[PDB]
Amino acid sequence: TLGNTTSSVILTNYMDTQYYGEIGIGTPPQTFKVVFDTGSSNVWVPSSKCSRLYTACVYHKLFDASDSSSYKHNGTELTLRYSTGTVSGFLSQDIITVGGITVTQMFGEVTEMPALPFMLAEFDGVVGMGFIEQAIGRVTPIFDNIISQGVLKEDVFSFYYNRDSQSLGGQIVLGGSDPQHYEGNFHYINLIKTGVWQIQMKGVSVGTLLCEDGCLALVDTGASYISGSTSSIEKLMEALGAKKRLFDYVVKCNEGPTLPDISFHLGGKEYTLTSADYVFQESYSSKKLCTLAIHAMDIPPPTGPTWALGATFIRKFYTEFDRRNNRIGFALAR
Ligand SMILES: *[C@@H]1O[C@H](CO)[C@@H](O)[C@H](O)[C@H]1NC(C)=O
Repeated sequence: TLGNTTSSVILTNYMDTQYYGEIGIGTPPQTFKVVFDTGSSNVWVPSSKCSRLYTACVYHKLFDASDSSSYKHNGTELTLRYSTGTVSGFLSQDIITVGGITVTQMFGEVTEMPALPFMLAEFDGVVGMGFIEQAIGRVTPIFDNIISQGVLKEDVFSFYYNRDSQSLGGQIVLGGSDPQHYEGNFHYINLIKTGVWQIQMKGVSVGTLLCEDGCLALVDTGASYISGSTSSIEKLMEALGAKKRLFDYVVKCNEGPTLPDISFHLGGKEYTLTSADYVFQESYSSKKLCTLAIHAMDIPPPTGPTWALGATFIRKFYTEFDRRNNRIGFALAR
């Protein structure tokens, strides 16, 4: 079942690492800054029931069930595990607005929210855009719920991530794509399987050094960076002349623009990033260090080992997520 509505969510670009939009939960709406994340499937926001001893709950918007006349209790415990951290809490049901679409949605009220990393979040919560199969507690994801309404023109959603300074930080179209933010044709790659926004990758090139037998690529709107496995990144970085630090790889800022192209071989086409697309050029000095927007992340089975194509990739390539045809479309962003 399909309608005729298309709907956009305006996103704020925080330091090229966090892309978030506004959603409203409850009656009247309590507003939250949320990351729309294709790598997970649960909605959560911090709870008023979160102990103030969690400092992250002091520094973020808290959902207060006691102020919502449309709240429906459930209370089942849930733990959501991400790459960079974990949240715990319980399930609740309420009205959620996103792009002027209202859905009754089960979501997590988070009562346990670690200061690292959640103090470093501009956003309050997460809206998972993954499939029900990856949803913790088998809770229906928000998009599946929007699909049930039969209002969207297509069973698709699209991401645009900008660079950044008083302009559009990003955009999610629910029900289509926006031609004003892409050019040329979409080139589609089918998913490995329905359930995960993951596709076959045929190779990674520096300047084909890596993934020469084929590997996996998670198209992850909630990942800031392009990530590969530890040994894959170690080899990638050796070729770039980049040195390892605790959380990132750095190159000396001067040698930044001279860094080779990195190409990802997806569904026939070759998706190339220049150094400008993956280096945080904050200086041109030899005596300063510059961070690369490519990280090591060992994603566990059964999803892993896999590469993750995050904001670094999506900035260059406007991404359409097709649920009806179980594929991902890429076009040149503008
Ligand atoms: C929570 O939701 C599940 C599944 O919809 C349901 O079976 C259960 O009874 C609910 N629990 C409470 C306490 O509302």
